[PDB]
Amino acid sequence: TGCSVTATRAEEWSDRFNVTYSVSGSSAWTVNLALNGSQTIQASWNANVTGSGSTRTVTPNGSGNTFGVTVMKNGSSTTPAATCAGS
Repeated sequence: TGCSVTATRAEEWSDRFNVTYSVSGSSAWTVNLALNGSQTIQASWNANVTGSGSTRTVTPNGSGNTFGVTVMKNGSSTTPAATCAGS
């Protein structure tokens, strides 16, 4: 009944921090990410991240439900908020 997304900080650097988002229940989900400030992703595996504006979005390509993203500090650190939608 309803799905969720967990993001654990895997590697942390003094310039950028990676995150590990994942959803359980189904694989066809829409992981929306709300990057704070002007954060930008420079890497993504098991999922693609795109979308213009201050908000961010993620979509599955056909692999699983566990993917990671590379956020850049750029004067920030708080990870983004993921939300599963489409179940």
